[PDB]
Amino acid sequence: HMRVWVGIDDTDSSRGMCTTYLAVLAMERVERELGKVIGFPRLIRLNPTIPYKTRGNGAVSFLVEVDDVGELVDVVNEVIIEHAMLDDEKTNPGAVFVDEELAVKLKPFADKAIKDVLQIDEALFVIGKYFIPHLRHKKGRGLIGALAAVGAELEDFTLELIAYRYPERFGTEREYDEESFFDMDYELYPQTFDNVDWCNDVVVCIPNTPCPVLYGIRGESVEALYKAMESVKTEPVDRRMIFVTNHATDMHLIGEEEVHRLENYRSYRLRGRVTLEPYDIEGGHVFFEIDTKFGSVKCAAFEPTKQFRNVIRLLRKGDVVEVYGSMKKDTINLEKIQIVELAEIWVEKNPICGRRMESAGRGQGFRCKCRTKADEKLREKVERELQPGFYEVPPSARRHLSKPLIRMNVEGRHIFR
RNA sequence: GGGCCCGUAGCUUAGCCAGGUCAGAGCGCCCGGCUCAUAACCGGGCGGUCGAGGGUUCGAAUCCCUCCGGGCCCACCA
Ligand SMILES: Nc1ncnc2c1ncn2[C@@H]1O[C@H](COP(=O)(O)OP(=O)(O)OP(=O)(O)O)[C@@H](O)[C@H]1O
Repeated sequence: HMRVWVGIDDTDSSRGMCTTYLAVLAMERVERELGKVIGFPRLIRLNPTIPYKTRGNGAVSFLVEVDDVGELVDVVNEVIIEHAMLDDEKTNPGAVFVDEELAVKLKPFADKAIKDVLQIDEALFVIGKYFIPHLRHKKGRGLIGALAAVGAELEDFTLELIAYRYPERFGTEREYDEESFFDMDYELYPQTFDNVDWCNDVVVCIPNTPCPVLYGIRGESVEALYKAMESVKTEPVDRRMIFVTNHATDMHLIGEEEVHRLENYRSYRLRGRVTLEPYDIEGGHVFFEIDTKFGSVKCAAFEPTKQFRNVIRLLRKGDVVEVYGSMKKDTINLEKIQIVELAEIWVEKNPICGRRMESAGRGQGFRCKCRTKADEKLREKVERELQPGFYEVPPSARRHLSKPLIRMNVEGRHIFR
Protein backbone atom coordinates (compact mmCIF):
# COMPACT_ATOMS: atom_id res chain seq x y z
CA HIS A 1 0.00 0.00 0.00
CA MET A 2 0.94 3.61 -0.72
CA ARG A 3 -0.28 7.16 -0.27
CA VAL A 4 -0.47 9.07 -3.54
CA TRP A 5 -1.92 12.50 -4.30
CA VAL A 6 -3.86 12.55 -7.55
CA GLY A 7 -4.06 15.96 -9.21
CA ILE A 8 -6.09 16.97 -12.27
CA ASP A 9 -6.80 20.08 -14.39
CA ASP A 10 -7.98 21.56 -17.70
CA THR A 11 -10.35 18.86 -18.87
CA ASP A 12 -13.60 20.78 -19.32
CA SER A 13 -15.06 22.57 -22.33
CA SER A 14 -16.96 25.68 -23.29
CA ARG A 15 -19.83 23.32 -24.07
CA GLY A 16 -18.35 20.43 -22.12
CA MET A 17 -18.54 19.28 -18.52
CA CYS A 18 -16.79 20.07 -15.26
CA THR A 19 -13.33 19.05 -14.07
CA THR A 20 -14.47 18.36 -10.50
CA TYR A 21 -16.99 15.96 -12.06
CA LEU A 22 -14.34 13.96 -13.90
CA ALA A 23 -12.31 13.76 -10.69
CA VAL A 24 -15.38 12.32 -8.97
CA LEU A 25 -15.80 9.69 -11.69
CA ALA A 26 -12.15 8.72 -11.36
CA MET A 27 -12.54 8.62 -7.61
CA GLU A 28 -15.41 6.12 -7.81
CA ARG A 29 -13.31 3.84 -9.98
CA VAL A 30 -10.42 4.15 -7.59
CA GLU A 31 -12.64 3.49 -4.58
CA ARG A 32 -14.16 0.25 -5.86
CA GLU A 33 -11.48 -1.03 -8.25
CA LEU A 34 -8.13 -0.05 -6.69
CA GLY A 35 -8.40 0.84 -3.02
CA LYS A 36 -9.54 3.86 -1.02
CA VAL A 37 -9.86 7.64 -1.30
CA ILE A 38 -8.68 9.46 1.84
CA GLY A 39 -10.82 12.29 3.17
CA PHE A 40 -12.15 15.25 1.22
CA PRO A 41 -10.89 15.97 -2.31
CA ARG A 42 -9.51 19.45 -2.93
CA LEU A 43 -10.67 22.22 -5.29
CA ILE A 44 -7.80 24.67 -5.40
CA ARG A 45 -8.51 27.92 -7.25
CA LEU A 46 -5.54 29.45 -8.99
CA ASN A 47 -4.53 32.77 -10.53
CA PRO A 48 -7.93 34.26 -11.55
CA THR A 49 -6.35 36.19 -14.41
CA ILE A 50 -5.07 33.31 -16.50
CA PRO A 51 -6.38 33.61 -20.11
CA TYR A 52 -6.48 29.83 -20.57
CA LYS A 53 -9.00 29.42 -17.75
CA THR A 54 -12.19 27.85 -19.07
CA ARG A 55 -14.26 29.78 -16.52
CA GLY A 56 -12.67 29.94 -13.07
CA ASN A 57 -9.26 28.29 -13.19
CA GLY A 58 -10.02 25.62 -10.63
CA ALA A 59 -7.86 22.51 -10.31
CA VAL A 60 -8.56 19.25 -8.51
CA SER A 61 -6.58 16.87 -6.29
CA PHE A 62 -7.29 14.00 -3.93
CA LEU A 63 -5.34 11.64 -1.66
CA VAL A 64 -5.59 7.93 -2.46
CA GLU A 65 -4.20 4.69 -1.01
CA VAL A 66 -3.72 2.16 -3.80
CA ASP A 67 -1.74 -1.04 -4.04
CA ASP A 68 -0.12 -0.31 -7.38
CA VAL A 69 0.41 3.21 -8.74
CA GLY A 70 0.70 1.80 -12.23
CA GLU A 71 -2.93 0.66 -12.42
CA LEU A 72 -4.03 3.89 -10.74
CA VAL A 73 -2.48 5.92 -13.57
CA ASP A 74 -4.12 3.77 -16.25
CA VAL A 75 -7.46 4.00 -14.45
CA VAL A 76 -7.28 7.78 -14.30
CA ASN A 77 -5.90 8.12 -17.80
CA GLU A 78 -8.92 6.14 -18.88
CA VAL A 79 -11.55 8.33 -17.19
CA ILE A 80 -9.94 11.22 -19.04
CA ILE A 81 -9.84 9.48 -22.39
CA GLU A 82 -13.59 9.10 -21.92
CA HIS A 83 -15.03 12.09 -20.05
CA ALA A 84 -12.58 14.80 -21.12
CA MET A 85 -13.42 17.26 -23.90
CA LEU A 86 -10.19 16.45 -25.73
CA ASP A 87 -12.12 17.64 -28.80
CA ASP A 88 -11.93 21.35 -27.98
CA GLU A 89 -8.58 23.15 -28.29
CA LYS A 90 -9.10 25.16 -25.12
CA THR A 91 -8.75 21.85 -23.28
CA ASN A 92 -5.30 20.38 -22.68
CA PRO A 93 -5.49 17.99 -19.68
CA GLY A 94 -2.80 16.70 -17.36
CA ALA A 95 -2.70 14.41 -14.34
CA VAL A 96 -0.25 13.99 -11.53
CA PHE A 97 0.33 11.20 -9.00
CA VAL A 98 2.69 12.46 -6.32
CA ASP A 99 3.71 10.49 -3.25
CA GLU A 100 2.23 12.06 -0.12
CA GLU A 101 5.67 12.50 1.46
CA LEU A 102 6.54 14.60 -1.57
CA ALA A 103 3.48 16.84 -1.67
CA VAL A 104 4.81 19.45 0.72
CA LYS A 105 7.79 20.07 -1.61
CA LEU A 106 5.30 21.52 -4.09
CA LYS A 107 3.98 24.42 -1.98
CA PRO A 108 6.27 26.92 -3.68
CA PHE A 109 5.01 25.82 -7.13
CA ALA A 110 1.31 25.84 -6.32
CA ASP A 111 1.83 29.17 -4.64
CA LYS A 112 3.40 30.57 -7.78
CA ALA A 113 0.51 29.23 -9.86
CA ILE A 114 -1.99 30.96 -7.59
CA LYS A 115 -0.39 34.42 -7.30
CA ASP A 116 1.77 34.65 -10.43
CA VAL A 117 2.17 33.29 -13.99
CA LEU A 118 3.85 29.96 -14.87
CA GLN A 119 4.81 27.92 -17.91
CA ILE A 120 4.37 24.35 -19.00
CA ASP A 121 8.15 23.85 -18.81
CA GLU A 122 8.19 24.86 -15.15
CA ALA A 123 5.70 22.12 -14.39
CA LEU A 124 7.67 19.56 -16.36
CA PHE A 125 10.75 20.56 -14.42
CA VAL A 126 9.10 19.75 -11.08
CA ILE A 127 7.94 16.44 -12.50
CA GLY A 128 11.51 15.88 -13.64
CA LYS A 129 13.00 16.46 -10.20
CA TYR A 130 11.01 13.71 -8.48
CA PHE A 131 10.11 11.64 -11.53
CA ILE A 132 6.46 12.15 -10.65
CA PRO A 133 4.24 9.75 -12.66
CA HIS A 134 2.12 11.97 -14.86
CA LEU A 135 -0.29 12.15 -17.77
CA ARG A 136 0.37 14.81 -20.42
CA HIS A 137 -2.39 15.21 -22.99
CA LYS A 138 -1.71 17.24 -26.13
CA LYS A 139 -0.03 20.40 -24.83
CA GLY A 140 -0.59 19.32 -21.22
CA ARG A 141 -1.21 22.80 -19.82
CA GLY A 142 -3.09 20.88 -17.17
CA LEU A 143 0.13 19.70 -15.53
CA ILE A 144 0.32 23.21 -14.13
CA GLY A 145 -2.95 23.18 -12.23
CA ALA A 146 -2.43 19.49 -11.40
CA LEU A 147 0.80 20.01 -9.47
CA ALA A 148 -0.51 23.18 -7.87
CA ALA A 149 -3.69 21.42 -6.72
CA VAL A 150 -1.54 18.93 -4.85
CA GLY A 151 1.02 21.40 -3.53
CA ALA A 152 -1.39 24.17 -2.55
CA GLU A 153 -1.14 24.92 1.19
CA LEU A 154 -4.39 25.64 2.99
CA GLU A 155 -3.68 27.60 6.21
CA ASP A 156 -7.21 28.90 5.82
CA PHE A 157 -10.00 27.31 3.79
CA THR A 158 -13.70 26.94 3.30
CA LEU A 159 -15.83 23.95 2.38
CA GLU A 160 -18.15 23.49 -0.56
CA LEU A 161 -20.85 20.90 -1.00
CA ILE A 162 -21.26 20.29 -4.71
CA ALA A 163 -24.26 18.31 -5.91
CA TYR A 164 -24.49 16.98 -9.46
CA ARG A 165 -27.54 16.16 -11.58
CA TYR A 166 -28.55 12.91 -13.26
CA PRO A 167 -27.05 12.35 -16.74
CA GLU A 168 -30.40 12.51 -18.55
CA ARG A 169 -31.08 15.87 -16.89
CA PHE A 170 -28.00 17.38 -18.55
CA GLY A 171 -28.26 20.03 -21.23
CA THR A 172 -31.78 20.78 -20.01
CA GLU A 173 -32.18 23.66 -17.62
CA ARG A 174 -32.08 22.98 -13.89
CA GLU A 175 -35.35 22.98 -11.97
CA TYR A 176 -35.36 24.08 -8.32
CA ASP A 177 -37.31 26.04 -5.72
CA GLU A 178 -35.43 29.32 -5.30
CA GLU A 179 -37.14 30.52 -2.14
CA SER A 180 -35.75 27.47 -0.32
CA PHE A 181 -32.21 28.84 -0.64
CA PHE A 182 -33.08 32.09 1.11
CA ASP A 183 -34.69 30.15 3.94
CA MET A 184 -31.39 28.32 3.87
CA ASP A 185 -29.30 31.50 3.83
CA TYR A 186 -31.62 33.22 6.27
CA GLU A 187 -31.09 30.32 8.65
CA LEU A 188 -27.43 29.35 8.35
CA TYR A 189 -25.68 32.59 7.29
CA PRO A 190 -22.88 33.34 7.95
CA GLN A 191 -22.02 29.63 8.44
CA THR A 192 -22.92 28.99 4.83
CA PHE A 193 -22.10 32.15 2.87
CA ASP A 194 -22.09 33.74 -0.58
CA ASN A 195 -24.95 31.50 -1.67
CA VAL A 196 -27.42 34.29 -2.34
CA ASP A 197 -27.52 38.01 -3.15
CA TRP A 198 -30.52 39.57 -1.40
CA CYS A 199 -30.11 43.29 -2.29
CA ASN A 200 -29.69 42.17 -5.92
CA ASP A 201 -31.89 39.09 -5.73
CA VAL A 202 -29.89 36.12 -6.97
CA VAL A 203 -28.90 32.52 -6.24
CA VAL A 204 -25.18 32.36 -7.03
CA CYS A 205 -24.49 28.78 -6.05
CA ILE A 206 -26.69 27.43 -8.82
CA PRO A 207 -24.84 27.61 -12.16
CA ASN A 208 -26.36 28.07 -15.62
CA THR A 209 -23.80 26.05 -17.56
CA PRO A 210 -23.64 22.74 -19.43
CA CYS A 211 -21.79 21.35 -16.38
CA PRO A 212 -23.27 18.43 -14.36
CA VAL A 213 -23.17 20.74 -11.39
CA LEU A 214 -26.66 21.33 -9.98
CA TYR A 215 -25.80 23.66 -7.11
CA GLY A 216 -22.74 24.44 -4.99
CA ILE A 217 -23.07 25.65 -1.38
CA ARG A 218 -20.14 27.28 0.43
CA GLY A 219 -19.77 27.09 4.18
CA GLU A 220 -17.43 27.02 7.15
CA SER A 221 -18.44 23.55 8.43
CA VAL A 222 -19.83 20.17 7.40
CA GLU A 223 -22.56 20.78 9.97
CA ALA A 224 -23.74 23.89 8.07
CA LEU A 225 -23.31 22.31 4.66
CA TYR A 226 -25.20 19.33 6.04
CA LYS A 227 -28.11 21.27 7.56
CA ALA A 228 -28.17 23.31 4.35
CA MET A 229 -28.04 20.20 2.16
CA GLU A 230 -31.38 18.92 3.37
CA SER A 231 -32.90 22.33 4.05
CA VAL A 232 -33.31 22.99 0.34
CA LYS A 233 -35.66 21.98 -2.48
CA THR A 234 -34.47 21.17 -6.01
CA GLU A 235 -34.42 18.42 -8.62
CA PRO A 236 -33.24 14.99 -7.37
CA VAL A 237 -29.56 15.05 -6.40
CA ASP A 238 -27.56 12.39 -8.19
CA ARG A 239 -23.85 12.41 -7.17
CA ARG A 240 -22.63 14.80 -4.44
CA MET A 241 -19.34 15.73 -2.80
CA ILE A 242 -17.79 18.11 -0.28
CA PHE A 243 -14.54 19.79 -1.31
CA VAL A 244 -11.98 21.64 0.76
CA THR A 245 -11.24 24.80 -1.14
CA ASN A 246 -9.21 27.97 -0.76
CA HIS A 247 -12.42 29.76 -1.79
CA ALA A 248 -12.74 33.12 0.01
CA THR A 249 -9.17 33.26 1.29
CA ASP A 250 -7.44 35.92 -0.84
CA MET A 251 -4.60 33.50 -1.57
CA HIS A 252 -4.09 35.36 -4.86
CA LEU A 253 -3.46 38.81 -3.38
CA ILE A 254 0.05 40.26 -3.14
CA GLY A 255 0.70 42.97 -0.54
CA GLU A 256 2.47 46.02 -1.99
CA GLU A 257 4.90 45.45 0.83
CA GLU A 258 6.35 42.46 -1.01
CA VAL A 259 7.14 43.77 -4.52
CA HIS A 260 8.61 46.68 -6.45
CA ARG A 261 6.70 46.99 -9.73
CA LEU A 262 3.09 45.98 -10.42
CA GLU A 263 2.59 43.67 -13.37
CA ASN A 264 -0.61 42.86 -15.27
CA TYR A 265 -2.25 39.50 -14.52
CA ARG A 266 -1.66 39.59 -10.78
CA SER A 267 -3.57 40.79 -7.72
CA TYR A 268 -2.54 42.93 -4.75
CA ARG A 269 -3.51 45.11 -1.80
CA LEU A 270 -2.38 48.75 -2.14
CA ARG A 271 -2.81 51.98 -0.25
CA GLY A 272 -3.05 55.34 -2.02
CA ARG A 273 -4.66 58.77 -2.30
CA VAL A 274 -7.25 59.67 -4.88
CA THR A 275 -5.38 61.99 -7.22
CA LEU A 276 -8.09 62.02 -9.86
CA GLU A 277 -11.72 61.81 -8.70
CA PRO A 278 -14.21 58.98 -9.56
CA TYR A 279 -16.03 59.01 -12.89
CA ASP A 280 -18.45 57.00 -15.04
CA ILE A 281 -18.55 55.98 -18.69
CA GLU A 282 -21.34 54.39 -20.74
CA GLY A 283 -22.64 51.35 -18.92
CA GLY A 284 -22.27 52.48 -15.33
CA HIS A 285 -18.52 51.86 -15.34
CA VAL A 286 -16.73 53.91 -12.66
CA PHE A 287 -12.99 54.72 -12.62
CA PHE A 288 -10.58 56.70 -10.43
CA GLU A 289 -6.92 57.13 -9.56
CA ILE A 290 -4.74 56.89 -6.51
CA ASP A 291 -1.18 58.01 -5.83
CA THR A 292 0.86 55.00 -4.73
CA LYS A 293 4.27 53.78 -3.56
CA PHE A 294 4.56 52.92 -7.25
CA GLY A 295 3.14 56.06 -8.79
CA SER A 296 -0.20 56.76 -10.42
CA VAL A 297 -2.54 53.78 -10.17
CA LYS A 298 -5.97 53.60 -11.81
CA CYS A 299 -8.86 51.61 -10.32
CA ALA A 300 -11.84 50.08 -12.15
CA ALA A 301 -15.27 49.67 -10.54
CA PHE A 302 -17.19 48.00 -13.39
CA GLU A 303 -20.99 47.81 -13.55
CA PRO A 304 -21.44 44.15 -12.39
CA THR A 305 -20.26 45.59 -9.09
CA LYS A 306 -23.65 47.22 -8.50
CA GLN A 307 -24.00 48.96 -5.12
CA PHE A 308 -20.18 49.21 -4.86
CA ARG A 309 -20.29 52.21 -7.22
CA ASN A 310 -22.68 53.96 -4.83
CA VAL A 311 -19.73 54.06 -2.45
CA ILE A 312 -16.81 54.60 -4.82
CA ARG A 313 -18.26 57.74 -6.39
CA LEU A 314 -18.25 59.31 -2.94
CA LEU A 315 -14.43 59.10 -2.98
CA ARG A 316 -12.72 62.48 -3.10
CA LYS A 317 -9.29 63.70 -4.10
CA GLY A 318 -6.94 63.13 -1.17
CA ASP A 319 -8.68 60.23 0.55
CA VAL A 320 -6.59 57.43 1.99
CA VAL A 321 -7.63 53.97 0.91
CA GLU A 322 -6.63 50.32 0.57
CA VAL A 323 -7.57 48.67 -2.72
CA TYR A 324 -7.87 44.91 -3.15
CA GLY A 325 -8.01 43.51 -6.68
CA SER A 326 -6.26 42.11 -9.74
CA MET A 327 -4.54 44.25 -12.29
CA LYS A 328 -5.36 43.95 -15.97
CA LYS A 329 -5.01 46.62 -18.64
CA ASP A 330 -2.86 48.48 -16.09
CA THR A 331 -5.87 48.98 -13.81
CA ILE A 332 -6.83 47.42 -10.48
CA ASN A 333 -10.30 45.97 -10.76
CA LEU A 334 -11.59 46.45 -7.24
CA GLU A 335 -12.92 43.41 -5.42
CA LYS A 336 -13.13 45.33 -2.16
CA ILE A 337 -11.65 48.52 -0.75
CA GLN A 338 -10.90 50.06 2.62
CA ILE A 339 -11.62 53.73 3.38
CA VAL A 340 -8.77 54.61 5.73
CA GLU A 341 -9.06 58.38 6.02
CA LEU A 342 -11.41 60.97 4.61
CA ALA A 343 -10.23 64.34 3.30
CA GLU A 344 -12.43 67.30 4.27
CA ILE A 345 -13.67 69.46 1.45
CA TRP A 346 -14.49 73.16 1.54
CA VAL A 347 -16.21 75.43 -0.98
CA GLU A 348 -15.73 79.06 -2.09
CA LYS A 349 -18.90 81.16 -2.27
CA ASN A 350 -19.47 84.87 -2.99
CA PRO A 351 -21.03 86.84 -0.05
CA ILE A 352 -24.43 88.63 0.00
CA CYS A 353 -26.02 91.66 1.74
CA GLY A 354 -29.98 92.27 -0.24
CA ARG A 355 -28.70 89.06 -1.89
CA ARG A 356 -25.33 87.63 -3.10
CA MET A 357 -22.23 89.61 -4.15
CA GLU A 358 -20.11 89.60 -7.29
CA SER A 359 -16.45 90.18 -8.12
CA ALA A 360 -15.25 93.73 -8.52
CA GLY A 361 -11.88 93.47 -10.22
CA ARG A 362 -8.88 91.23 -9.64
CA GLY A 363 -7.94 92.45 -6.17
CA GLN A 364 -10.95 94.60 -5.38
CA GLY A 365 -13.05 92.26 -3.20
CA PHE A 366 -16.81 91.93 -3.71
CA ARG A 367 -19.65 94.50 -3.89
CA CYS A 368 -23.47 94.18 -3.53
CA LYS A 369 -25.79 94.17 -6.58
CA CYS A 370 -27.56 96.32 -2.11
CA ARG A 371 -24.45 98.53 -2.53
CA THR A 372 -22.02 97.18 0.12
CA LYS A 373 -18.44 95.88 0.44
CA ALA A 374 -16.77 92.59 1.53
CA ASP A 375 -13.22 91.21 0.99
CA GLU A 376 -13.10 87.38 1.22
CA LYS A 377 -15.31 84.53 -0.05
CA LEU A 378 -17.62 82.19 1.86
CA ARG A 379 -15.57 79.11 2.67
CA GLU A 380 -17.56 76.20 4.12
CA LYS A 381 -16.84 72.63 5.25
CA VAL A 382 -19.03 70.20 3.32
CA GLU A 383 -19.88 67.11 5.38
CA ARG A 384 -19.50 63.89 3.41
CA GLU A 385 -21.68 60.82 3.36
CA LEU A 386 -18.87 58.36 2.63
CA GLN A 387 -17.42 56.79 5.76
CA PRO A 388 -14.24 54.94 6.72
CA GLY A 389 -14.30 51.16 6.90
CA PHE A 390 -14.24 48.20 4.53
CA TYR A 391 -16.56 47.93 1.54
CA GLU A 392 -16.83 44.90 -0.71
CA VAL A 393 -18.66 44.08 -3.91
CA PRO A 394 -22.00 42.24 -3.50
CA PRO A 395 -22.36 38.38 -3.34
CA SER A 396 -23.47 38.11 -6.95
CA ALA A 397 -20.26 39.87 -7.96
CA ARG A 398 -17.82 37.91 -5.82
CA ARG A 399 -14.94 36.00 -7.40
CA HIS A 400 -14.17 32.52 -6.01
CA LEU A 401 -10.84 33.46 -4.47
CA SER A 402 -12.20 36.77 -3.10
CA LYS A 403 -12.52 36.79 0.67
CA PRO A 404 -15.92 38.19 1.70
CA LEU A 405 -15.83 40.81 4.49
CA ILE A 406 -18.05 38.55 6.55
CA ARG A 407 -15.11 36.20 7.12
CA MET A 408 -12.62 38.93 8.00
CA ASN A 409 -12.12 40.11 11.58
CA VAL A 410 -11.78 43.85 11.03
CA GLU A 411 -13.91 46.70 12.32
CA GLY A 412 -15.69 48.93 9.86
CA ARG A 413 -17.37 46.24 7.85
CA HIS A 414 -20.30 47.28 5.70
CA ILE A 415 -21.53 43.89 4.62
CA PHE A 416 -23.70 43.48 1.52
CA ARG A 417 -26.01 40.53 2.01
C1' G B 1 -18.84 103.70 -12.70
C1' G B 2 -17.97 100.42 -17.18
C1' G B 3 -16.84 95.39 -20.05
C1' C B 4 -17.43 89.90 -20.47
C1' C B 5 -18.98 84.88 -19.52
C1' C B 6 -22.53 81.15 -18.18
C1' G B 7 -28.20 78.51 -16.87
C1' U B 8 -31.17 72.51 -22.06
C1' A B 9 -34.30 66.09 -17.89
C1' G B 10 -31.54 64.72 -10.59
C1' C B 11 -26.47 65.25 -12.54
C1' U B 12 -22.95 65.86 -17.04
C1' U B 13 -24.40 67.51 -21.97
C1' A B 14 -25.74 67.68 -28.53
C1' G B 15 -28.16 71.29 -30.90
C1' C B 16 -27.39 76.97 -30.47
C1' C B 17 -23.88 82.86 -35.35
C1' A B 18 -25.92 79.25 -41.10
C1' G B 19 -33.99 79.53 -36.12
C1' G B 20 -38.48 75.15 -39.27
C1' U B 21 -37.24 65.61 -37.55
C1' C B 22 -39.51 72.06 -29.93
C1' A B 23 -35.50 68.10 -28.08
C1' G B 24 -31.18 64.22 -28.81
C1' A B 25 -27.42 61.59 -25.41
C1' G B 26 -24.16 59.32 -21.18
C1' C B 27 -24.64 58.72 -15.84
C1' G B 28 -28.44 58.27 -12.02
C1' C B 29 -33.08 56.34 -10.84
C1' C B 30 -37.50 52.35 -11.69
C1' C B 31 -37.80 47.59 -13.99
C1' G B 32 -35.69 43.42 -16.02
C1' G B 33 -31.63 40.31 -18.09
C1' C B 34 -26.28 37.94 -17.88
C1' U B 35 -22.58 35.47 -14.86
C1' C B 36 -20.23 32.60 -8.75
C1' A B 37 -14.93 33.71 -16.81
C1' U B 38 -13.30 41.65 -12.17
C1' A B 39 -16.69 42.46 -16.53
C1' A B 40 -14.21 49.64 -20.45
C1' C B 41 -21.92 50.66 -25.22
C1' C B 42 -26.46 44.36 -21.10
C1' G B 43 -30.98 46.04 -21.69
C1' G B 44 -35.87 48.53 -21.54
C1' G B 45 -38.83 52.66 -18.86
C1' C B 46 -39.99 56.94 -16.74
C1' G B 47 -37.88 61.84 -17.21
C1' G B 48 -36.74 68.10 -20.28
C1' U B 49 -40.63 72.51 -23.91
C1' C B 50 -35.03 74.02 -23.57
C1' G B 51 -33.22 79.66 -16.53
C1' A B 52 -37.80 83.84 -15.93
C1' G B 53 -40.59 87.56 -18.04
C1' G B 54 -41.34 89.89 -22.83
C1' G B 55 -40.99 91.17 -28.16
C1' U B 56 -39.97 89.74 -34.00
C1' U B 57 -41.58 86.21 -37.42
C1' C B 58 -45.71 81.35 -40.92
C1' G B 59 -42.54 80.14 -36.88
C1' A B 60 -37.04 80.05 -31.35
C1' A B 61 -33.79 76.27 -26.90
C1' U B 62 -32.05 78.55 -31.57
C1' C B 63 -32.23 86.47 -33.50
C1' C B 64 -33.53 91.15 -30.06
C1' C B 65 -35.26 93.60 -24.69
C1' U B 66 -34.89 93.00 -19.80
C1' C B 67 -34.90 90.11 -14.96
C1' C B 68 -33.21 86.05 -11.36
C1' G B 69 -29.16 83.28 -10.10
C1' G B 70 -23.63 81.68 -10.59
C1' G B 71 -19.20 83.75 -11.54
C1' C B 72 -15.24 87.12 -13.89
C1' C B 73 -12.43 91.60 -15.59
C1' C B 74 -10.87 96.81 -16.29
C1' A B 75 -10.94 101.72 -14.40
C1' C B 76 -12.40 105.51 -10.94
C1' C B 77 -12.95 107.47 -5.99
C1' A B 78 -10.53 107.08 -1.39
N1 LIG C 1 -0.74 30.27 -12.90
C1 LIG C 1 -0.91 29.69 -14.09
N2 LIG C 1 -0.07 29.94 -15.11
C2 LIG C 1 -0.26 29.39 -16.29
N3 LIG C 1 -1.27 28.57 -16.53
C3 LIG C 1 -2.14 28.27 -15.56
C4 LIG C 1 -1.98 28.83 -14.31
N4 LIG C 1 -2.96 28.38 -13.53
C5 LIG C 1 -3.71 27.56 -14.27
N5 LIG C 1 -3.21 27.48 -15.50
C6 LIG C 1 -3.79 26.67 -16.60
O1 LIG C 1 -5.00 27.28 -17.08
C7 LIG C 1 -5.85 26.23 -17.58
C8 LIG C 1 -7.22 26.32 -16.91
O2 LIG C 1 -8.14 25.45 -17.58
P1 LIG C 1 -9.35 24.74 -16.78
O3 LIG C 1 -10.13 23.90 -17.73
O4 LIG C 1 -8.82 24.11 -15.54
O5 LIG C 1 -10.29 25.96 -16.35
P2 LIG C 1 -11.33 25.70 -15.15
O6 LIG C 1 -11.88 27.07 -15.11
O7 LIG C 1 -10.41 25.09 -14.16
O8 LIG C 1 -12.28 24.64 -15.91
P3 LIG C 1 -13.56 24.15 -15.04
O9 LIG C 1 -13.74 25.38 -14.00
O10 LIG C 1 -14.83 24.19 -16.03
O11 LIG C 1 -13.42 22.84 -14.35
C9 LIG C 1 -5.16 24.91 -17.22
O12 LIG C 1 -4.33 24.50 -18.31
C10 LIG C 1 -4.28 25.34 -16.05
O13 LIG C 1 -3.16 24.46 -15.93
